[PDB]
Amino acid sequence: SMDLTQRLAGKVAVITGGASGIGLATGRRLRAEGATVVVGDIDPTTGKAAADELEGLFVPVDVSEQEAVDNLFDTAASTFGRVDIAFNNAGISPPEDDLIENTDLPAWQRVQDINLKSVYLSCRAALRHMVPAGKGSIINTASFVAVMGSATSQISYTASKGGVLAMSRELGVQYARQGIRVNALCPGPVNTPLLQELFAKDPERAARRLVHIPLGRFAEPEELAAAVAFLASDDASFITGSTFLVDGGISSAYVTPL
Amino acid sequence: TQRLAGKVAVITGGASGIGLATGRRLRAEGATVVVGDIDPTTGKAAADELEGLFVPVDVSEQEAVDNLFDTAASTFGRVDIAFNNAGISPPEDDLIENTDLPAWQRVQDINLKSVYLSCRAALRHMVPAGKGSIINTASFVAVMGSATSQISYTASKGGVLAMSRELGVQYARQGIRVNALCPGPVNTPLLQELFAKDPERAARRLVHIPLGRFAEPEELAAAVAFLASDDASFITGSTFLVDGGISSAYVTPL
Amino acid sequence: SMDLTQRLAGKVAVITGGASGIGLATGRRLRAEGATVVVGDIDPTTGKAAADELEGLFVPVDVSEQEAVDNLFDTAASTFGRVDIAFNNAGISPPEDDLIENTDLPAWQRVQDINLKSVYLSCRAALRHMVPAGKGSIINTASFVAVMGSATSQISYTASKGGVLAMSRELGVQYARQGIRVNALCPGPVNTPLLQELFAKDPERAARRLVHIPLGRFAEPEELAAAVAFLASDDASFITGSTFLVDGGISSAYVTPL
Amino acid sequence: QRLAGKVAVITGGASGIGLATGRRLRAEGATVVVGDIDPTTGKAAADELEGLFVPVDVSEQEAVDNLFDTAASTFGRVDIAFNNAGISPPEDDLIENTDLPAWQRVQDINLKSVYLSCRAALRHMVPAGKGSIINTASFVAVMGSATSQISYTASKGGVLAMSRELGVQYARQGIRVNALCPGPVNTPLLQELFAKDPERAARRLVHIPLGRFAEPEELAAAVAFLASDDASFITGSTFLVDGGISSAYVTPL
Ligand SMILES: NC(=O)c1ccc[n+]([C@@H]2O[C@H](COP(=O)([O-])OP(=O)(O)OC[C@H]3O[C@@H](n4cnc5c(N)ncnc54)[C@H](O)[C@@H]3O)[C@@H](O)[C@H]2O)c1
Ligand SMILES: NC(=O)c1ccc[n+]([C@@H]2O[C@H](COP(=O)([O-])OP(=O)(O)OC[C@H]3O[C@@H](n4cnc5c(N)ncnc54)[C@H](O)[C@@H]3O)[C@@H](O)[C@H]2O)c1
Ligand SMILES: NC(=O)c1ccc[n+]([C@@H]2O[C@H](COP(=O)([O-])OP(=O)(O)OC[C@H]3O[C@@H](n4cnc5c(N)ncnc54)[C@H](O)[C@@H]3O)[C@@H](O)[C@H]2O)c1
Ligand SMILES: NC(=O)c1ccc[n+]([C@@H]2O[C@H](COP(=O)([O-])OP(=O)(O)OC[C@H]3O[C@@H](n4cnc5c(N)ncnc54)[C@H](O)[C@@H]3O)[C@@H](O)[C@H]2O)c1
Ligand SMILES: [Mg+2]
Ligand SMILES: [Mg+2]
Ligand SMILES: [Mg+2]
Ligand SMILES: [Mg+2]
Ligand SMILES: [Zn+2]
Ligand SMILES: [Zn+2]
Repeated sequence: SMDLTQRLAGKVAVITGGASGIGLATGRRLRAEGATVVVGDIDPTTGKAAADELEGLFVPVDVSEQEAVDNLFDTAASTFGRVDIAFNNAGISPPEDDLIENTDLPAWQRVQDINLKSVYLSCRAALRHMVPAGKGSIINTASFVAVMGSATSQISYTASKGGVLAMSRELGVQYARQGIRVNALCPGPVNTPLLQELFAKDPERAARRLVHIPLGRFAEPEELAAAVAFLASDDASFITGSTFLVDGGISSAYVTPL
Repeated sequence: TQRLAGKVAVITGGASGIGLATGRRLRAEGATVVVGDIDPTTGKAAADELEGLFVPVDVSEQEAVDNLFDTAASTFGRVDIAFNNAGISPPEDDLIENTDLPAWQRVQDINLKSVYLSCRAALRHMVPAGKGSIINTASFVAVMGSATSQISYTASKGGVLAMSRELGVQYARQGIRVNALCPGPVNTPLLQELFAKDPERAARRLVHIPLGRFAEPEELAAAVAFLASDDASFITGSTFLVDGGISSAYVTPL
Repeated sequence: SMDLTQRLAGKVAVITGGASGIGLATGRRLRAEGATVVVGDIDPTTGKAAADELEGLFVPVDVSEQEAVDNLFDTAASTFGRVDIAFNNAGISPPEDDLIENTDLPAWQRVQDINLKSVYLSCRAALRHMVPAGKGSIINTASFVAVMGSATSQISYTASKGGVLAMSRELGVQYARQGIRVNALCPGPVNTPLLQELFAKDPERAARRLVHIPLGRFAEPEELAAAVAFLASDDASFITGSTFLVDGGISSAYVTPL
Repeated sequence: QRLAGKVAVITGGASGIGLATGRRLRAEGATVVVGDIDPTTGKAAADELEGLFVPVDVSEQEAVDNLFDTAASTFGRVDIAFNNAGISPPEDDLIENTDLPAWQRVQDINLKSVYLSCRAALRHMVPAGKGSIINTASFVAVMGSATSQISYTASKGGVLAMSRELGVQYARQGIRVNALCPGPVNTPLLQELFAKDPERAARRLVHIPLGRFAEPEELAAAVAFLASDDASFITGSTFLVDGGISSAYVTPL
């Protein structure tokens, strides 16, 4: 009776950072549930390729720029008449952003611009279309580091995601009687081919992290995709302002199982 | 369709409210539902509607909880999903000043002991299978306190939350996820009528709910289907709040 | 001009489980700040010894019994005039309560009786005195395990402390306009001479726990005593319903420092 | 005597919570360095506390470094840092009505400032092998509101997350880092305003179990606790002093 293949039928979803990682996994999952996907990404090559795969739309965007972000959402609304879903997901974690002791202001500010400012811009743009429409679901990518701190610190990254979480929560409360939901996706660490190789080459480094993850592994991007589809859908109609942790138990755990 | 195709789900308190709505939703995704309930009349009717199995149970008794899961497993071969959901909120459990020991203990027996029994029995079956999803019904009151207190109820749900979290951590490498469903207040035809005849009482609660309304049982059912499924494969030990923004809000929108 | 040796001058404090551990350390600290301490404990030998050291009063009590708990607080109020502070701290962690697979009902229920029912009884009794007096500060001992789960589980203990936390929070909210504050003390693991010897002999068992504690050690009971003195005092006048974590950073930490 | 001899740097120390905290730390024996943007009120606060005023814009790296370097060269060390400077300007409001200059200004003064202040404080505390840092976040880092100041809220969420991480990171170097999260704080201005507009007051107070805003002295008491050895097993804390706000559904009458 319940077919998930039409859960997002006819819904227009904008995804930033959509050409890779959880952004691309999410694009595939929303498309599989019937959504029309607008891929916004800084890379025109991988961006075009993603949109082609999803039978969707590519708009090039630097999410740290107000004009680019407005253009993304405005192009989406002009093309399809509406924006139903916004997955405000673009973010970076560059090597120059590290321990507070060795992280200088250019690194600090660049990460804020691309990770926190971008979410302010993206929410403002999405709301410009969603509010007069009387409906919408916004998912902002924060992180489990918005709730849990680490000795292996990337200090501007951590602050930016804390900012994303608190802003997401407030927006969710603010717009809760205007037909809109806003939620913060807080992923645990996410697996990549590069990490899989690195962890195999350095078991000590891997174990230093895995000992704090009850499930004993990083997330696959498809697992985050499943959560965004849930939040984007009417299955999450009573969920707004959420600290939506998909972290394999990290935030819940003291001593982990063997 | 068929996110839960072939899966066997045991639901306690499955004959009413969230339990019943969840039964319907899991069935719609392909699950076989075993309805465990103290009420044989509504229990049989729910199982008949879901094309499932009704099994009498008193969730406060070890023999009965063990028989519920044993019967589900012997009948269908396995228990994939346990929604340990049965609970009460009797009027004799109220403000701590007026709440006496019989009421205190009855609520602990039915709401907290029951989840220990149900998880112990579910795990007996799930651990050798190497897979399972357990959803325990706590409450948003495990996270938020209220002046309109039912004190044993609140303590029991805090206990459910903490135990759920720990079981989730403990079994995370044995293929079994454990999560605490924490609903906000749930709507009923009765509450809908009461709130209409008494807008002051309604407002006193609704002013703390951003969405401005109680949940529908179907909305909790949607969350349990998510948690029961592989869509939540990286979610365990969760304080899974489905509360319309209650735990997140200071000043609410008009 | 701030002298803490007078912060609780004349205040009457009832401490359950006052003969040992955190309870005893807290008695010393409250007394050092000028309080009159009523030591409620099941053990008359250590109970009397504590009250003698604290220049206070020992009152025998089984905190799992309504009559005994009512007698403890009624005796404190009759003997010293009032109950200003209640530190509802008595609790047990017996070995028969362990992993859920191996934990039978008598152990389950015994821990619920002594750890959770006891806090209901103790709060109900303290409030009988504090409400008419229009003032009071109640501190209930929960645990960091009310917030964080462990694979090394004592399942009834954990449930009991989750129950204590939620009840404390609700009581704190409920009585916030009646001159009373109620807060949950949530200690991390606390050190003992026994534990220090056990960890020295068994570095493996030790590191399995310490790797999740940013401070790198268990708490000393005096550190919890200092938190209770704060919560009992007017220095915590705007703190009620708190999940008051004194846990060396456990609930906050992913990867810990070396 | 709890803070006898300890040197405490307080940004925003010339008014509000910063000033109340200066008085409390002094009353426990601390030496207070008042870092503030206004020299006249700054010197006034320092003179009262028998401390030292250092002029500083906490959004400037060179000025923040000078603040902590001057504290260390004058009194030998920095034992306590209360990184408390922040603003809540009206230009920062609902997200629909908040432009980029307003957004960025609040991030600069509220969040960047805490990164700069922590970097400088830690640089001094690490050699000493001891120190206690208290960063002022807010209860809005934990609870959202429809009456939104969106950059402020974001900045304070950032302050909380960064405080938590630093507290974890430095926990085995004898340093503690904690986030003070105050509820709404009373002022004479607010007090008169809530009298003239009781409907406005009621809209907020119905979410506060204690039924009032905090007095700055109450926050000062919490900072003194965190600054002291009484909080030696507390680090990385979301230290809520919010009258029960983050804990409450239906509030008492
Ligand atoms: N361990 C993790 O990967 C992890 C964990 C938790 C949260 N997150 C967050 O999830 C989001 C994506 O994670 P991911 O693993 O998929 O990373 P990813 O590198 O695989 O994807 C990031 C995408 O964003 C694009 N992008 C980068 N800068 C951009 C800019 N200015 N404008 C527009 N697009 C830009 C990139 O081209 C890239 O396609 C990030 O916000 C990340 O911080 C990641
Ligand atoms: N506002 C809410 O309804 C709300 C909010 C949060 C959490 N919860 C919790 O959700 C769960 C379900 O709530 P609901 O409103 O749907 O309840 P409900 O009263 O509508 O139906 C629950 C079922 O539990 C059955 N039951 C009662 N005692 C039993 C026992 N000893 N053994 C076996 N079955 C028994 C009842 O016969 C009934 O069919 C409960 O645990 C509740 O505490 C409810
Ligand atoms: N690692 C830890 O020690 C730790 C951590 C977090 C929370 N806690 C909790 O802190 C509280 C105190 O812990 P502790 O380590 O200081 O205990 P303790 O064993 O060192 O002291 C025991 C005291 O409690 C008394 N007691 C036991 N049962 C009693 C009963 N029915 N009635 C009256 N008194 C009774 C004992 O006789 C004694 O007076 C407990 O509730 C504990 O669960 C402990
Ligand atoms: N309701 C509240 O007041 C409340 C609640 C929670 C958190 N907070 C936060 O507590 C902290 C202090 O609050 P307050 O009420 O005492 O504010 P306040 O306005 O009374 O004091 C702020 C001080 O900081 C100074 N200052 C401003 N900008 C500066 C700059 N660039 N560089 C150096 N100094 C500067 C000011 O001169 C002033 O003395 C702030 O961070 C605030 O956001 C306030
Ligand atoms: Mg990176
Ligand atoms: Mg009821
Ligand atoms: Mg023990
Ligand atoms: Mg302002
Ligand atoms: Zn850990
Ligand atoms: Zn509220």
